[PDB]
Amino acid sequence: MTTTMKISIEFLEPFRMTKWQESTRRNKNNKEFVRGQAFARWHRNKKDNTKGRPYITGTLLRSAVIRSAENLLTLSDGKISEKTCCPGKFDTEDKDRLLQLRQRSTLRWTDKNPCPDNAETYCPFCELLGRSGKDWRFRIHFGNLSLPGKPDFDGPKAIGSQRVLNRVDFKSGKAHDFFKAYEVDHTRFPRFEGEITIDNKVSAEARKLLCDSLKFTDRLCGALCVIRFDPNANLAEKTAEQIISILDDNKKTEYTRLLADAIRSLRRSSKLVAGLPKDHDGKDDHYLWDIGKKKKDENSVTIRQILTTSADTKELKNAGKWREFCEKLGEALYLKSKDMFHGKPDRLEKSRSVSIGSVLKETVVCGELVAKTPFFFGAIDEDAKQTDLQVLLTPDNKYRLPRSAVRGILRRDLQTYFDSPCNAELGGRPCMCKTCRIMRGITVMDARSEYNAPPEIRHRTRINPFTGTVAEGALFNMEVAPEGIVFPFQLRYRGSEDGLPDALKTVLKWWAEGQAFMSGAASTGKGRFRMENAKYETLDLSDENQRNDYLKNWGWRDEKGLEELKKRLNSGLPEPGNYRDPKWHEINVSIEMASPFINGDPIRAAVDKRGTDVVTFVKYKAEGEEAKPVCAYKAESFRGVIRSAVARIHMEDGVPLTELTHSDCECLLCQIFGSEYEAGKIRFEDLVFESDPEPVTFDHVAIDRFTGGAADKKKFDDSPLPGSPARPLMLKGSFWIRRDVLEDEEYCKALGKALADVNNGLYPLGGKSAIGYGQVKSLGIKGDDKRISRLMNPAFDETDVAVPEKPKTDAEVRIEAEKVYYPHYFVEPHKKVEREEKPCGHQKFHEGRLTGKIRCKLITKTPLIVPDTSNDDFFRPADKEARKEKDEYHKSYAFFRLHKQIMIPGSELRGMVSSVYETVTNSCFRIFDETKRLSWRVDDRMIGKRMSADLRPCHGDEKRLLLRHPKGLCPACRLFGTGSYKGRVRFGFASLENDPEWLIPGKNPGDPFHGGPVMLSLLERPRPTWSIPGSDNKFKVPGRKFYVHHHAWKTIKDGNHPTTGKAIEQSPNNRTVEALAGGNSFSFEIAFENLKEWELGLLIHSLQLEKGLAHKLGMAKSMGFGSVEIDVESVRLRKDWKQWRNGNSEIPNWLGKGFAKLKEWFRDELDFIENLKKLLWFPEGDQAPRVCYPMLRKKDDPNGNSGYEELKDGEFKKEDRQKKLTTPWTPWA
RNA sequence: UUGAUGUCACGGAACACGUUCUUUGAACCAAGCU
RNA sequence: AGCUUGGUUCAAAGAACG
Ligand SMILES: [Zn+2]
Ligand SMILES: [Zn+2]
Ligand SMILES: [Zn+2]
Ligand SMILES: [Zn+2]
Repeated sequence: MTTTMKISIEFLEPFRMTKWQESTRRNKNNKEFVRGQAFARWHRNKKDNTKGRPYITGTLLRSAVIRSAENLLTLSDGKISEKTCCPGKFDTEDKDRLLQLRQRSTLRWTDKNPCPDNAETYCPFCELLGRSGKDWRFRIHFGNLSLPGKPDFDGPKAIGSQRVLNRVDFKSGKAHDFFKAYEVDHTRFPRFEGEITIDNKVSAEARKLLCDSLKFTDRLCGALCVIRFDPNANLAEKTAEQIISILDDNKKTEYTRLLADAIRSLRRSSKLVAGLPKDHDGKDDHYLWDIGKKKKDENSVTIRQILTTSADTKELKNAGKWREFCEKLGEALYLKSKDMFHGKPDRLEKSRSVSIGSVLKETVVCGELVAKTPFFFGAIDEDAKQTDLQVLLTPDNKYRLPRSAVRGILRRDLQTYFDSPCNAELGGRPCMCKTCRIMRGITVMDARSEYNAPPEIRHRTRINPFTGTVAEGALFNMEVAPEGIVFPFQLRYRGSEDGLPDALKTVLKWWAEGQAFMSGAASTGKGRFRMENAKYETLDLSDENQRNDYLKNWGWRDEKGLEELKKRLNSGLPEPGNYRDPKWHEINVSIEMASPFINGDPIRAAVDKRGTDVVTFVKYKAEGEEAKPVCAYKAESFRGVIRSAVARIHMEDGVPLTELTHSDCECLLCQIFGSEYEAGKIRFEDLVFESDPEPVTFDHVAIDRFTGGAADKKKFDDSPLPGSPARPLMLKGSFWIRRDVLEDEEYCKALGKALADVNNGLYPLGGKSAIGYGQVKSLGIKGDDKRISRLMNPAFDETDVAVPEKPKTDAEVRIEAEKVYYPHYFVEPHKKVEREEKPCGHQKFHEGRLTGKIRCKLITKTPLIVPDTSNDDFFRPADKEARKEKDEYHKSYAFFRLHKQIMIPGSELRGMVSSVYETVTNSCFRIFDETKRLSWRVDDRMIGKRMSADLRPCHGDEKRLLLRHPKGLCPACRLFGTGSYKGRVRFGFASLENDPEWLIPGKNPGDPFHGGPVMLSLLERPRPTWSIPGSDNKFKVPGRKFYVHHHAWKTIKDGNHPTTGKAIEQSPNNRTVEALAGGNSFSFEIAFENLKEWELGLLIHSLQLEKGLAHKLGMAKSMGFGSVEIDVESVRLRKDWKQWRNGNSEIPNWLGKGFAKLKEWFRDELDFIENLKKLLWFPEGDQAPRVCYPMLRKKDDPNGNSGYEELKDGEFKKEDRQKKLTTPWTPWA
């Protein structure tokens, strides 16, 4: 009597499943339950077992069929086959106890009254509705749909992952609230099966109505569908426990966070395990990758060997399997590192019936959404915790572009067109505003990418404005999808008006011009797509012929029918009636930097082959399916520097300098850059370099103030991008500014003043600007006709005032031609170190302080050695490969050059000037290896205990930055900075003003830009036991080691030893260098800011000395090398953002103010000043003091001078050694 | 695994807000031993 | 008392969210 119809619904996109509900909570008052009534249900065994399987109720399929029937009946005027249909009853007002009621209006196709209840006959629509006049057999019964075969799964997480969906405010730009739903991918569970039992009494017209309605229902359970009718993951955890043991067995545990983040960095990197940084030699002993070897213990295997074995486990050879290994392994190491809203409907009564436009055109726009920038789509996994900001991925690990986001962006874009937001709330009858009306005829197909590589991790920090450094707890990372990912776009509009609505045409035209800001993190230039290859064709559903094959083809919704429909679509997009300009304008930036640049990324260097401590940031492009790296300045960093430039200028208001909470603020910074509640109107993109600049490595060593030698464990390097005045690094990007800001006169001035400051070199880009990195030569914003760019036109009053002459030197040194002087002496510091006064922050430009640039002219007196240690094999007479990997070859070096230009690194000049500044102001030994324990054949006390606590480095022990040392910061820690406080002076690279003059003529006469080698004597580390004669408590640290000036380099140039006079021989322990002669002129520029009157004076007095002194620079200082002179050429002071002025006339006041502080500091107890002056005293006239180190024994010195064995018991015995080493130019004879 | 004369949930952008940055001369002569 | 011979440092201190 009843026939069963086989129906299978297949989902074309991920569908949504409501979560399991208890029968108690399945009531009508459950907001979460009723919200999920349109979603698939999860059948779960009752008590405590989430094991079960999903299903779709037949009631949901029935209601979806009813809607299609109304739409089909409206399109046919109710004339199905040959008989009419009434509008239906839709009342059931007997009790109204039925979840739930129909809020939307019912479509009206006829004015006839509904069929009377209990009538002997019913129209086809009433037969479909199930109206009736165990005998209650359904006229048409819809059975539930289940997975084929009724499988069983562990729980809802086995099939789908819960996702959070938010509602973003239109004006604020930030989300009011959110709701979560299970998303079950259609690629794993595409098809459902069910039954529709039809009684034999059902009319053929009702059967035709049911079949047509089934072929019309295109969306069920939140997805586009077509209804038809007729031991495994344990490897990554065993490796994790092995690593934690190996780290534990070797102490460590501080590298786990770097190892967790670096191993996870190998997620894309099955082939990257083979290429790892390795040690400084080729020995293969890395401080991170070779932790567990422990001097060749059989039970010990290094972390490198652990991963190499994992790289070839016979199952991780697949890319996907390997990727989940690193994620699981990295996420496991991370855990060890740490350890050690549902809108509701309203029960409104009988819904009004509306005779909507029976024309009902159908429009399909097919295209590709192409990522012009990196994008970011939400979706934080509640299990994964090694990343703070994750991206939405499919279970296949493909990048997903949800229709929930695309629906929201179209809704947001439609509102901007109309200039009217939509204030309708969730619940009640549908909103009838222009935006909601267009969005109810819109269908957007959910999309995924063919590209499958893992996301990049970007590390973002919040900088403390006052301290100039990273704030406490401001390090966080995010997953970023690459540029160039193309998503297949499917837009489908259905409405009465022919073609797309007028607003929809413009928003699609906005998107076509690369102005689709689809994803989140838009402030940092993430999520700008362009709709490409758009096509469209309208379908007239009212036409019987066109509507008939529409049902037969299932609307061409499935992948089989799309290409057939795609042939009909014509290329392009309809021209909007009244096109409106998009609300965002693109400003093209062009920055030029005449210095090296580094935008740091520690994790990428932990995995890089070069092994450098710091490397520059690189992003990836989705070049098809394989990603390619590219060096770029981070958009997050560029926004941060530009935001800082604006904020430090402005005092809004009365008179904080834009450093407020911004909780309830109407701030120039808040409403240009955005707040936590007020998403900004400026969108910075990544900045990329014009050419392909290959990174270079620069070695850095922190010298000890006491021993003058390298401080242990503080030898480092980094791989910045090379730049210079010969080859500036042209950085080219964009930022997007909204209409309401670019048309605002004050914002153009606020941005223009800041961009002028950046133009004036006031804001270096990236990190390590203290040593001359990322100095901006210029900055052009040549988009944006006039407006902002008009303020980037500085005027410098170039009144030619000569810089004051250097004062004559008071220092008097008497040198005898028959004595021999020790190569170095110690300037004993004053007992008082002025630790006051809690230095000024970097958050403003304080009144009274001075900011500007000091142009200096350094000149060499003795030959100068500044080596390029990147190539210690420079001077080798061919046969290079013969001693490669020998580990004992003679080391050779060339002078530092950047892009084939002789230069002095700012780090070199910075320490050389810093050392003199520290002694002049009696500051602490900024670098001092305190932990070293002296042995006298052993001390019971540390070396740092010898000196006073005042001389101790200031860093040594939110408010920890200024509370780290109770006493505070010494004068040179204020100026040159600490780890916790950023320095106020930046030392640029010094460039050779003229063609070089070399100490030794070059081997090839053709090239005058290279010099010959000079072989130095052996250079050995300093012995503090000589300075501190014994373990006696009386003996203390003598003071700052300084190397006197002398001409022992003349003996070395001839090849003779400085002391014995015997010719030096090549050995595996002495160096060969290229040294400039005397007379080479270098210009370098010192940028400072917020300098006091005296600090700028002491700096000048430290930079330029008195007439008759000199500086010591480079290596071989004890051999008379690297005597240099600095003359301050010009002082330019930043009066304001637009006007700069000269201080060439104000120089003598700075020197006077500086010395007055010296007199106040020490009250004419300045013996260290004169002692330093004697040490700095260059030998004037014809006098040639003989300076050298004693030999071990007198018999080893052909000149007859005694040796260390004789001196050790002679005049330098035990108690005359401290006094004879702290007195400059005292001879040991 | 749902009831049935009423399901706009394609009715809802995981959105907004953060500079991998701060400091550090590639430098350096007297001990080691029974 | 016995004569002469030897390279060192290769990252560190922080920040891992308000
Ligand atoms: Zn009827
Ligand atoms: Zn609305
Ligand atoms: Zn503000
Ligand atoms: Zn200090």
